[PDB]
This record gives sequence, C-alpha cells and structure tokens, in this order.
Amino acid sequence: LKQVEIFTDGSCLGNPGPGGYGAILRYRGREKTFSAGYTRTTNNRMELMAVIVALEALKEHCEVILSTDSQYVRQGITQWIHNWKKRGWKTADKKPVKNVDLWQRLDAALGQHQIKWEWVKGHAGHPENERCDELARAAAMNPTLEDTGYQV
Repeated sequence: LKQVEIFTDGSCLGNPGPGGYGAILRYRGREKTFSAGYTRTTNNRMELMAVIVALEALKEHCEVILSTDSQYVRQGITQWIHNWKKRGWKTADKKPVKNVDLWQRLDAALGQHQIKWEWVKGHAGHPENERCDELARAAAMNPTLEDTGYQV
C-alpha cells in the first residue's frame, strides 16, 4: 500500500467568519499542498475540513500517518464518533450532532485507509503543521468558497 504522511490545520481570522485550511500530503519525499478559504465558517469546522480534504485527496487505499493539533478532531475521533454512530448521529436531546455533515464526511474517509493519528501539541518542532497554519490564514484572507453545511 502506498504510505503517505499528512499534516493539516485550519482556522478563522475571526470566529465565526472568513476561514481556511492548509494540508500537506507527502509521499516518497514529494509533497502536494491543499488550501482553500471559506467566506463564513468556524475554527472547529476548518480544523475538521482540513483533515477531510486531505483524506479525500487520496485516490487509492493508503497507510496514512496524519498529524493534526486539533483538540476538536482528536476528541471526535478518539471519544465521540463511535457513540454518535450508535445513536444515529444525534445527541441525548435527539438533535443532530453539531457539524454532523463534516463528521459523516470524515467518517467515510477514515474507513478507506489505515490511519495512524499523531496528535500534535504546539507548532514548536512541527514545521509542517506551522506551514499548514500559514496556508490556512492566507486562504482566509481571500476566501472563494461557501461553507454550505455551516449553521449558526
């Protein structure tokens, strides 16, 4: 299987507002960069969108080492998602899970790969994640896309 290293980040200039993501896929030394800006979104949604877009970019089943500093994505993946699915993607009050559109979009990408998650804390020592942060903030300055699933 192809082995690919992925690094991601995403955020808004003000939250909620313009936002964007940056992602880096690296395969055998070569890199591909992804980045886009959205006119109105949130920090959590861009953090999650970054990971989604990177995984969706894979066109064959891979072994993936994915580095993200997002507490939201980390906790969704390690704590929440298995129980959300059991509950038909609703919380105890029977409301759809917040950002269910993005979580389901993620869930469908996760199942297609053998993923090793490397949760990062801090940009220090993590130059690819820092670079993802710069891409995100640059895309946010000139957003072209609509974050359609975002609901205030």
